Amino acid sequence: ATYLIGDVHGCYDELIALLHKVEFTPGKDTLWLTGDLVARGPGSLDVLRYVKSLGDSVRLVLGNHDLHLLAVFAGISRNKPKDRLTPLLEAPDADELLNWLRRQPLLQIDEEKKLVMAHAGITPQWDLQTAKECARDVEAVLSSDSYPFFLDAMYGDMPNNWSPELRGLGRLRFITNAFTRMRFCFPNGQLDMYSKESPEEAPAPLKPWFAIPGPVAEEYSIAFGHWASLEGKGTPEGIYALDTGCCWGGTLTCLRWEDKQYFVQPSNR
Ligand SMILES: [Mn+2]
Ligand SMILES: [Mn+2]
Repeated sequence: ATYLIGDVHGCYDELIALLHKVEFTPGKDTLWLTGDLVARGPGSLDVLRYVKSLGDSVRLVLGNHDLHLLAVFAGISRNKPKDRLTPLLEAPDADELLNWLRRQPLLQIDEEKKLVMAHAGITPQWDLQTAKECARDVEAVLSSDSYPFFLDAMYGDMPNNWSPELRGLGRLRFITNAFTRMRFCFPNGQLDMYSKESPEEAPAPLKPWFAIPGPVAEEYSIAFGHWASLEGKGTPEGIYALDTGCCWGGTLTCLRWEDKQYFVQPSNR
């Protein structure tokens, strides 16, 4: 069976309880995770140890908090106490875990399931070939020996409009924002990097990225996490918003792909 789970945010106990609920069995089953494995919840260290141990039985995409963790580890960014990352950063296997994490994809595609996953979704300005190329480019910088330079370059809110002519720092910044920070778009598809509200609460003319027809969404189902204020609700057919805010006192959500059956684990917080 195929299981897709939204943002874990250090909620190790809830993750394991939910996997036990569905009797997740590596070798029979595959788990997809929307990223943001770490921060806020108490168990980021245990989450990374477990997910790394799954090997080919897990298909991960990196989220914005995973990248922030890498930036803290590399000395690029300051540690925020509320993220509760110190046990992971101080662990004797921190290097092993974080060098594995920075090698993981930004984008997962299964052609037989016609299923795409990224942390924030797929901007309507991208077709599939462009999304693949951009994921490859950023994965290449993250898996290189020079990844601290890219992590430093990644921060920024511009440019917010895709063009194949984009080059350099702006190109990498846009790619990172589209895969890991996107929520709202302007009517022309341009990213808004400020509004984090639910769609009903957003200022006009902002609309969810998935409310603008894009070429990937027309051919593929898209699973994503990230957007907790969406509460996993309000999406069109073929769009699966799996982040139901476990670390916020919400729930951890698991979707089984074969029958589109949902399983939910309440937050312990
Ligand atoms: Mn998140
Ligand atoms: Mn996120």
